[PDB]
Amino acid sequence: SIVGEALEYVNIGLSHFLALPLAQRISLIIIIPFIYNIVWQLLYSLRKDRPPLVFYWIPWVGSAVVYGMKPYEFFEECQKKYGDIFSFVLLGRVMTVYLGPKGHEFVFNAKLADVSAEAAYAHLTTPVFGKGVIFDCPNSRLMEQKKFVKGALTKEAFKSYVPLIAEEVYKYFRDSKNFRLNERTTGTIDVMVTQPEMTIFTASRSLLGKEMRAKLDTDFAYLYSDLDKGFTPINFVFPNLPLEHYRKRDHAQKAISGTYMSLIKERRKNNDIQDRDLIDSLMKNSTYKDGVKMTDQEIANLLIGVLMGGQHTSAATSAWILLHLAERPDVQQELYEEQMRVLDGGKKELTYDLLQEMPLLNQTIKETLRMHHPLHSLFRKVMKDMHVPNTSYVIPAGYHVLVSPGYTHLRDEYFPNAHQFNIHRWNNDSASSYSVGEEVDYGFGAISKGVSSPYLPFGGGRHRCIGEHFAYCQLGVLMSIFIRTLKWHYPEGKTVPPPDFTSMVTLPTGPAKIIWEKRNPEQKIGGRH
Ligand code: HEM
Ligand SMILES: OC(Cn1cncn1)(Cn1cncn1)c1ccc(F)cc1F
Repeated sequence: SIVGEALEYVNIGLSHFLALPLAQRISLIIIIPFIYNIVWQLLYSLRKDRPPLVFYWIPWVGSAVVYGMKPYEFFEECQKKYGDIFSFVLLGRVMTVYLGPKGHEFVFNAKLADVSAEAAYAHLTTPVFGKGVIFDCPNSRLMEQKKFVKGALTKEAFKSYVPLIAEEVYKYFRDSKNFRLNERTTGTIDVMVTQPEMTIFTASRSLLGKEMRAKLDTDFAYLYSDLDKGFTPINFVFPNLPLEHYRKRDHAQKAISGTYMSLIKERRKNNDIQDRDLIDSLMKNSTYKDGVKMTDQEIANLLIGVLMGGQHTSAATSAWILLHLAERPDVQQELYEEQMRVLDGGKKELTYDLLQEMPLLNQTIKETLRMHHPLHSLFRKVMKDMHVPNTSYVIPAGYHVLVSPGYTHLRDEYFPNAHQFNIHRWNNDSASSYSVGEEVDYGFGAISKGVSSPYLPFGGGRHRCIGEHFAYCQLGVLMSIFIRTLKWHYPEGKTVPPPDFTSMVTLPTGPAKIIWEKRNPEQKIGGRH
């Protein structure tokens, strides 16, 4: 009974492996992990304390390509094959998707000890925004940061923001090359050019104030563009690569936060701290409950993240509203009549209160946010093994969970004829959102305890959006003026473009052009320029 010879031949075999030709070795260096990956998956399917895992050929890469380009189609296919809970490999990570309202609850309402947002996002956000805020801090700090920000987002603030936002829109109609309404009565625009510009101008003016708005008229504006490039999904895997893209980003964050700190210190020196904007508010109101004060650097960094986030969600959304209305002159017509009745033929000046009496306008935003959730996927890193209720499934620590309310937004089960733009599905239901029951406070105010609504444009739970009322205010003023001022339509043969899912926000694939026309050719916008 000699197996000793077999053991000798193991060693010999190893020895002959090392002396294979470099061509053969390389081949095996490709072959063996390829093979091994496939046997591992088939073995994984045998487990039943794990959700089904989408099969994939290329190791590490996983389903990144199909998920990257068409996430909702990927989700529908996996849903038919596996049901609502399923996993897939994504550039080194395992993602567990839980679709539908039950998925909303499972992730948005997950215990603080179970999952972590900042563990998923810090590598992306922190380089762009700066240190010490949002995801570069414990959740408890984020909770209070949101409370600080919310303090400049009150109804009284909105009343003062509306005339400011209105001024910026009219100034843009007057002075932008894309319009020049005093010189031209019709023209073609790329909505992906005009809306990011209109969004930053209106949000800067209202949230940051006149000084910071004034800066955007100069070469300074280029830094925001640079900083914008740091906010892409590439940084989700490659956050720091010694290339120019990453230096301009880093330089921008320093440069922009430098500018904000400069204003903060100037105001404090001159005792010029009032109730004008978000800067005044954070200067007066940014002490944590343990007594630690946010630094001027942290305040500036928080300003960047808040403005940047709201920039991309809002610009994408106003772009979609215009693009959907471009093929619906019936809806423009209906929106226009509401403007005439509420504002008395346009003789009343637009106020925040009058905005609230424009349900069809507000429903149009609501419906656009249904068909185009700006964030198609939201992530959490799983910090300890989670048991999926009413299943035998366990999501181990190290996995990521992925929730997608935008997907449910497009399901016929919850929204009949979901792929049809219909603002009237929200008749007598024009609120941006609301809790249909019990509430809870995570540190930034009472919000809905349940997150099982099939409509969740602003998420839910501790990470829930706090910019929703600002977004409706901004989008409301913007669309109210667009409607009263212009009609618009598609170039012949053009229709609503498909989403570009490959960016951080699900903006339309551009260029996406519409043709505008003045409702009143002779109308003039006053002021100097
Ligand atoms: C159409 C407009 C917007 C939509 C649809 C939207 C959507 C969302 C969603 C879904 C989340 C939750 C993310 C998650 O659960 O992982 C969120 C969080 C947040 N958003 Fe918004 N947002 C919008 C505009 C804004 C604006 C205008 C601001 C600021 C002025 C803003 C600031 C924030 C903040 C501070 C959070 C908290 C992030 C966290 O706690 O993890 N958003 N938003
Ligand atoms: O939630 C975001 C970050 N994010 C998550 N997936 C993709 N981007 C986006 N966002 C949501 N509303 C507005 N922006 C965010 C949250 C807070 C924030 F300050 C910035 C920021 F980008």
